[PDB]
Amino acid sequence: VYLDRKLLTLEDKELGSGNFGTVKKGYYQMKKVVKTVAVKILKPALKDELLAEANVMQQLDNPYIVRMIGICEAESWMLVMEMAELGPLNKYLQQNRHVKDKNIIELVHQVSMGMKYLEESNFVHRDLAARNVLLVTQHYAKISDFGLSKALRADENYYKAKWPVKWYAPECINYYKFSSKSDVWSFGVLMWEAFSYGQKPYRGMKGSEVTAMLEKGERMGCPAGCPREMYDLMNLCWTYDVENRPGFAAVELRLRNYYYDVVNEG
Amino acid sequence: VYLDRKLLTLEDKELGSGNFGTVKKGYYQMKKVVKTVAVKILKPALKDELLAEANVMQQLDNPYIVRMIGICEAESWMLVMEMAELGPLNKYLQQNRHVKDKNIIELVHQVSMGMKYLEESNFVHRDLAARNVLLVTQHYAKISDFGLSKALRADENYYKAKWPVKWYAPECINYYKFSSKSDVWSFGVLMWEAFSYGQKPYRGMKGSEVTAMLEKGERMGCPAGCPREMYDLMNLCWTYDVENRPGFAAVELRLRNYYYDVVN
Ligand SMILES: Cc1n[nH]c2cc(Nc3nc(NC4CC4)c4occc4n3)ccc12
Ligand SMILES: Cc1n[nH]c2cc(Nc3nc(NC4CC4)c4occc4n3)ccc12
Repeated sequence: VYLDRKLLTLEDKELGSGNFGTVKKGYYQMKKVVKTVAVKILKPALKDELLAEANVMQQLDNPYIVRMIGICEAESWMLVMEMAELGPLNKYLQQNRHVKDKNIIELVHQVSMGMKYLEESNFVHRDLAARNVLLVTQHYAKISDFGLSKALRADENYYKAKWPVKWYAPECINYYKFSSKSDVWSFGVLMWEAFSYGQKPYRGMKGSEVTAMLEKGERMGCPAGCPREMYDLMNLCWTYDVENRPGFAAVELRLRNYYYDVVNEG
Repeated sequence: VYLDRKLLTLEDKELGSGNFGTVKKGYYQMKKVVKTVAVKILKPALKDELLAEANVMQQLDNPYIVRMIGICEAESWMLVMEMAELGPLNKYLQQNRHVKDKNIIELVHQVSMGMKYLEESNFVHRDLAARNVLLVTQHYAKISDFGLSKALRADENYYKAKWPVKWYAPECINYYKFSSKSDVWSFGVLMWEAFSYGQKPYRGMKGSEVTAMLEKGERMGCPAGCPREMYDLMNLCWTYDVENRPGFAAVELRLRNYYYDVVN
């Protein structure tokens, strides 16, 4: 997967930014056509981190997960990925509030599908948020940003450790253990964010304030006009006890079963 | 607006046809000379359908837009326009592969100027394609077939709905929202055809196949010998998100500057 710089064509304008560098829009002269590509460009460990993300990606093959097109060594380092034409879900739901509840369920259910694959493949996302969910169409979501993501060992159930504490489960805070159940906590916080329309979780609260709230059995409320059955599920995602918290299999099922009704019985 | 049939002389051979009727070539006793005219002749609602086309035309005065001379209520209804001596760009370019890159740029830049006028006047062409661009000279093009064109209200940015999918933008296919931004998508499809020398876009594919190809982030490739910068510009037109897509002012500004350099 070492792409040819002659085929790649960049848009001299960014759609991303970060410690890594800039993410510019591009066009890659594919098999017979031209595929629009998102391209992470390195401005060290930044090259090891980008080779990590490139490895976590090359393995994962799922519709609801950003597919990678390949690496491209040229004037700089290029991580070539399948472009999500509409952008990050938090910034998209802020701008478009006419996005009906049904459209929102369909999108979070697509995240629960991609996450269920990540679970089955033995991968921890570790940064699963509204920001890191990008849109192909208004009705097609892909899970992005695999920089904190970790491939698990065959005999291992969890990983043991920058600090997205608002998306983090209590065992990540307290004991640094991350598993697919910790991503189920993040998914809860992500599900909240969408129904809120990109409103930031635990608005104004500091990291320890969030930790203290969750230890008191306190949770974020039901965003305005969110279907009760979705808030029901958020709190289920938000179970303090890791052993009793559902897996993505059971979460995606609850989203699938709800959606199946919603479209037909509504 | 109401032409004397005493001044209108019609030929036998047609320049086109449709459900509307025939497009006979004609001559019109004008000022002190004779103007060559293209005449749309009805074969019901089609009358108020062709009156809609005559109305869009009456309002538009720009060199790169097929001027209307007037109407004629004689044998059958006649819509009298200014003759495009060489005809449709696709057929012209299919039948002329000697036409150089500098020549095609100049013609698509001319389409882009007439389109910048139309955008500024708050009209949506809705049928922009190589076939609806007619050549007056191998160096003077005109936007025609204002059949699908609509005139937006002073407060609306778009229009909400024959259906040339292969030219339509995704927001049109999905939600039926035509605007000058949707005409930029079609403009990009026009720009492709012209460098393809009249080759039909997305050959063999059905409407849904095209739609699926677009959502997959795939676009038509670079036609053979097409200046890279003109291919870079098609992809700009071919922006999925309408908000991030260039307008006609932005499209003309890129063609004007390229051509400014290319000729000089
Ligand atoms: C309006 C707007 N802002 N940003 C955008 C980013 C995109 N598309 C996109 N962006 C990536 N990286 C960027 C940091 C997000 C991607 O990475 C993998 C796929 C992918 N697709 C589209 C629109 C916007
Ligand atoms: C060789 C050849 N074939 N067709 C031609 C059409 C023209 N000129 C023309 N044609 C119109 N309508 C035609 C259906 C396209 C026009 O409508 C308004 C103006 C106008 N000027 C010239 C040559 C040819």
